[PDB]
Amino acid sequence: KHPPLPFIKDQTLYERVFVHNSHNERLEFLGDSVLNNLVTLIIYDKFPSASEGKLTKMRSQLIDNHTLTQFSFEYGFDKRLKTTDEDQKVYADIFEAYIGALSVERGLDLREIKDWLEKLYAPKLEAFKVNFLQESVNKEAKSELYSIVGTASSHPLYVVVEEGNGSHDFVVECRMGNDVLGRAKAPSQKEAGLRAAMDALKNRQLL
Amino acid sequence: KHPPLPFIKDQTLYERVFVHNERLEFLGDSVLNNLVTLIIYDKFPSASEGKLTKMRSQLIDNHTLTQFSFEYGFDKRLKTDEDQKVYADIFEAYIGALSVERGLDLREIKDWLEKLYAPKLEAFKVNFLQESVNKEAKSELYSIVGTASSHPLYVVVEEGNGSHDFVVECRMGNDVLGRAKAPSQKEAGLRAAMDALKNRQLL
Repeated sequence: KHPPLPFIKDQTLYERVFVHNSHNERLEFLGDSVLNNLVTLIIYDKFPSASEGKLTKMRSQLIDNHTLTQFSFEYGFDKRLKTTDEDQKVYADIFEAYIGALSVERGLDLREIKDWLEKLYAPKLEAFKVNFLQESVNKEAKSELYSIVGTASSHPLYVVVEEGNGSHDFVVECRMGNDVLGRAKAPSQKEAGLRAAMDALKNRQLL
Repeated sequence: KHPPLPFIKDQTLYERVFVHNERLEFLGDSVLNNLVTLIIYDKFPSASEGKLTKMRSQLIDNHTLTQFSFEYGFDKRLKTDEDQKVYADIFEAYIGALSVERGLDLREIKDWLEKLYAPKLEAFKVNFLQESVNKEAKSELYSIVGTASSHPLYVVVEEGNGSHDFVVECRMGNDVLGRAKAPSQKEAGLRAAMDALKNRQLL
């Protein structure tokens, strides 16, 4: 994996992590914690415009077994792991223990680790900056929304409420007669107009 | 950017994936499983059946499923909150809805899916799926067993100026700790230390 793997010098420690009050379980516990705090800092800093809800989803996606297993094979943990076979949520639990080792081997410092993770996650975060920080696209929503609730009698209008490209404020309201089915903000009036329809379709009711 | 979310015209079929969904995730799962197979088959024409099984397995697991479900705001079309098997399964029901509404002609979701997977498929074709790279190995191996007074030596045991390729052993004492072959003498030497490091028995 393109960032260099931070090293465990102490043999007795490395072996706590790859031998297989009883055995190492405190490193799984410390690693988990360090890994979830570190990842929290990194995303919070990189995505200032994301809600707490999106941050919570981003974090669960990068601390979970799929991605931690992916890291573990790109560092060949299946090979370091002195075992016997392959679900099997294990490799993520090794990886948590491992981070738990780097952390103790440094006196519980963690800046040296935050930096490695800040690189280890770069491709995953640029993936999210493109497709997840943002909302969606849907150049179609106004007619899609019209085909649920629109005739010639009463069809939905999209009335701008705050206007002007001055320092940025374009917000439009999608109203069907008297009720504001959805409101959204975008740098332009049509982008906001479509997004106002997109928010409305998130709530399909009339059967 | 990722492609937008195809539309579901039929209200009640929309509700059969979001307000409740059985039998659409059945159809959704096999559909999705196969279109991803076709896709990766075209884009990795040398990948053996073992790599293809792994590639399909990652592209279809709940993790990436659930994040397609999160990037299209499935959390918000859904009316218990929170991996997540469940969001993965609403996503399968969705692909199934898409299919029914178009009479099980799947060619036009393959195109969507190809757009939708275009990022991750480049990542796999980069040169690795689950592979290591060269390292900083000579020095970290040195840190375990090495003094200036006695330390390991990376001796060339065959040479490869274009014709064949280098193999170098990592010798210390009487014992060779690790050997490797790689296009370079550096790359072989580093990998030969990585091999010795994957086995820190003692010595």
